[PDB]
Amino acid sequence: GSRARVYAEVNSLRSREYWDYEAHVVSWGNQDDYQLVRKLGRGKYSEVFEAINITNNERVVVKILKPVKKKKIKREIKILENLRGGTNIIKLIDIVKDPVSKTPALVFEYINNTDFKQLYQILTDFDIRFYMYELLKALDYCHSKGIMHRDVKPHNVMIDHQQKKLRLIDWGLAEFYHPAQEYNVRVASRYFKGPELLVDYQMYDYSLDMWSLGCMLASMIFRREPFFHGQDNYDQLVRIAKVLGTEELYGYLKKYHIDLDPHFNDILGQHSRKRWENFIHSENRHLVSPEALDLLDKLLRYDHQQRLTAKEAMEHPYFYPVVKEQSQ
Ligand SMILES: O=C(O)c1ccc2c(c1)nc(Nc1cccc(Cl)c1)c1ccncc12
Repeated sequence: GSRARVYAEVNSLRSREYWDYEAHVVSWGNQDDYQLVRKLGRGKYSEVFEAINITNNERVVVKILKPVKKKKIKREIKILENLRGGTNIIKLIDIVKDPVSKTPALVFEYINNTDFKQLYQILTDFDIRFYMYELLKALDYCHSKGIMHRDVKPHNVMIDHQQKKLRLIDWGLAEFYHPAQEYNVRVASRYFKGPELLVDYQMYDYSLDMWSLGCMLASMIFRREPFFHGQDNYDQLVRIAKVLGTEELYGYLKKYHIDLDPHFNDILGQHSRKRWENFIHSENRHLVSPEALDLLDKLLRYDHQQRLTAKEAMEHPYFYPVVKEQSQ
């Protein structure tokens, strides 16, 4: 069966308490330190507020977890503990609960985010390299800690374009990687789902995050956001196959012995692999380079095992201007 090319054994080489999140004992702060100011949004199992820490006047974010899916809550809490101090990972400030109802909430640092719909249309070539490099730092960190994020997408990549600060947020779908474990494919947003998820291949790994990152890179350099805009999960794979090719898809399925849902037979058609240069036009030309296209081609590949790791991506020549500037 398939295995990650990197960090495959990191969890088995650590103490069981590192990854056995169900056994984790939470340390609780003081709920009354935090005053809710404004609702930011709502997820399926949580709601997020801007708040003020009344002890230091500082703005924070409070994520109230409800439904209280107790196992999912300990998983997110333990993953955040394991990732503490990691580069560009959202900082968890506190964990509190209502003393009477016991409903728990997470408290995070506040990032003055620029909405990606507006931001992605005005980034320069250097900006794209810079922010992608910062995102890769967070992914290399979490993968090296034995954790897959599983929900990489613009909404979960918060960018303060004034201070040039990036944070990878929302670790509620993240999971520990264990070799040969079969994982639920109902993760990630439709537009960022790797082909392994779309064909119901459960033995995936950290490389799922690199497909999602490649999707973001494509949307930034080409200015089509989202880059692969399927109408549903079936159409999502069709949109991918029109670019990467159908014979190439079948070769990937054959390599990993993946069964293809027969509903695909009537919708996939026959499509050659396309050159990434086909997406260049006058409005995005200044953002595209041989280096960008080479990197993108090494990320948006069917074969999850052949995609660049986060570390390998950071070493790519596309990031040399960032590396050279982070040393001047
Ligand atoms: O879940 C986390 O880890 C998490 C952690 C931090 C933030 C967050 C979610 N969501 C934010 N905003 C937001 C905007 C729209 C909808 C929703 Cl649900 C949330 C936000 C804003 C500013 N600073 C930090 C955060």
